[PDB]
Amino acid sequence: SGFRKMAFPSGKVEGCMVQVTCGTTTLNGLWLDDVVYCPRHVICTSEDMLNPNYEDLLIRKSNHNFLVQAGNVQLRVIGHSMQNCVLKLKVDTANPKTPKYKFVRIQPGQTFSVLACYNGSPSGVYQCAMRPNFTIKGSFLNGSCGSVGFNIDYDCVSFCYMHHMELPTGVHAGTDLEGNFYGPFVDRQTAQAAGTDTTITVNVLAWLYAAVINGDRWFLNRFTTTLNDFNLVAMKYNYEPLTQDHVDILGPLSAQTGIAVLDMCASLKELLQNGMNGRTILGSALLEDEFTPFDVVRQCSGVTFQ
Amino acid sequence: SGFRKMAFPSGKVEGCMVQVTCGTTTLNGLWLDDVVYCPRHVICTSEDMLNPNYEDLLIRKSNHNFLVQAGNVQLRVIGHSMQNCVLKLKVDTANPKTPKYKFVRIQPGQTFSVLACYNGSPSGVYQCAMRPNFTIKGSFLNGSCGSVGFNIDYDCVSFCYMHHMELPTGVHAGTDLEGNFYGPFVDRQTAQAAGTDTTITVNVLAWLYAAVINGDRWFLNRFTTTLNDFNLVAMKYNYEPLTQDHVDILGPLSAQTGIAVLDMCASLKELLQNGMNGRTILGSALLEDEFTPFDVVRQCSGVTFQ
Ligand SMILES: FC(F)(F)c1cc(-c2ccncc2)[nH]n1
Ligand SMILES: [Cl-]
Ligand code: NA
Ligand code: NA
Repeated sequence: SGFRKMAFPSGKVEGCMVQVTCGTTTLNGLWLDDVVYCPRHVICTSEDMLNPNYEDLLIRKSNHNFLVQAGNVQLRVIGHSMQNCVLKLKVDTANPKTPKYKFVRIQPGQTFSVLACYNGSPSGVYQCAMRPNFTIKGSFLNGSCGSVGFNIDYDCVSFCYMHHMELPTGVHAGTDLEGNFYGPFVDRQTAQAAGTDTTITVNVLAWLYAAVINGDRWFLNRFTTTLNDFNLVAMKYNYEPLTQDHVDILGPLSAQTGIAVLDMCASLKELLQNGMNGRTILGSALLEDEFTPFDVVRQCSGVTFQ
Repeated sequence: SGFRKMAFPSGKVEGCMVQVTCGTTTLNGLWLDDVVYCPRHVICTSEDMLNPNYEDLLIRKSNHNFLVQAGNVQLRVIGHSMQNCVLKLKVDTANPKTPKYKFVRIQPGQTFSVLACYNGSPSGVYQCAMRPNFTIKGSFLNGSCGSVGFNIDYDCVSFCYMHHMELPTGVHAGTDLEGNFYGPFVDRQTAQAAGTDTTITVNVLAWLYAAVINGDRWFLNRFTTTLNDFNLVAMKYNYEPLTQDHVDILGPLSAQTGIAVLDMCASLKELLQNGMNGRTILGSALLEDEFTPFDVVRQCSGVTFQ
């Protein structure tokens, strides 16, 4: 029993973290096969950041301008190029610890583990969701750029996030490993803001199912509803629309717990309209939306990643 | 910015997890140098649950009764001995992945990371705290016994918990790595129940300091309190006593934020009286008690956001 915000074991990714220095700027890089990936803004001075021309800034750099340290061992950079907003540093040795991996771009609502890193050295791991407004509510300090986010699907590490910047509200923005930003953000020191966020409805439902599985049942009721009725309520309370595909995905959990999705939706409707009346669910006084249906199934079944 | 429940990177512990089988029972072992540590109750049978005599059960075992699998590899058991409630299996291979490590017994309120494992293979990582009633609120399924809790200071892993059992309330009990149980529990299936749990006051205070460091001041007030009046109030809310040790411990956070410890105590008293009135603190609608003063300093900036 029990249900905790759980990250993937981070060992396979720790073996890929390196330190990248260019001029006075040090940040983190991801070392896979013979390439080190890091944010292209590593080449900018402070005034460069105000309005960077990245191709122009890069041509002035030689390979020896990029100092890369894997542990206490230096790596020899033998080539460099840009792909969208990530710099690719070709090195002279393949990473002997390279895991089985893919680069994948995730959808808002999906979760991933972040390996927070400083000076190429992993410092912590935590679980995040890509918010509907394409930010993440991370925890990062200066020096954390180039830290990465990932899932493990069977034995393959799926890399989905590289950290680039913090927005004025304290939430965070970055790219996939092909350098495409999540959200309408640019890697430049200019005025940028998180858009208004919404709650991930299918994840809240998944977490209610997790609650029921763990004996927390007070919010269940006799009522059911319809998609169109419930989605009217969701829109009123700034919840994402629930689609038929979400209902299908929650299917397993509906049959296991005996609570149909629209039955559970009636529970969520009543919670949104009346609150919790002093009670908690899985130890929380707010409705939690950073567990996907797959997260709930996996934690409540013990899937492993050796 | 940001503030998240953050675990240590697990890789150094992942490289130590093995599977231990005895009879029909399989669970996890921790492989360090040439010793594998696991719960002694792996040698119990179905009729041994209530009043096992471990000394009598163990004397009947030979080294080849213990099967230890590390990855795809059988390790050879060349010796065994029992220390309190843990079994130490001597094996014919030192673990080449053994980190710098030590064994530390922790006090209630301390936090640590848990690497949940099944069949010797890691499933997930999360953060826990040793409750005042000597249980932990974990996420553990059948087969998770032998999973460990740890901190990582510099590059050194301090092992502080090994999981032995789940109590009827769904919380968890276990030992240090010397096999001594936390709290009054025993590795028997006789009726035992956790004491009434209380809130870790010094940790709530730490987390309020984290909220100020990250720029939130809404809950402060113009008042202060004596230590004794605070404790008289807080105990009525099932909060642990705050000692002068705790006040001393909070000195650094107090100095960083400019809020005297006893002034922060006055804020907490008011929060217990008023609730949050629809507001949140670091994203929670409840007061969080599983961040220590040491945790806050490690995760937060050294510069307060005024
Ligand atoms: F044997 C049972 F009854 F199937 C079983 C035991 C556990 C468990 C849960 C958490 N920690 C340790 C063990 N789950 N289920
Ligand atoms: Cl109805
Ligand atoms: Na219902
Ligand atoms: Na293993």
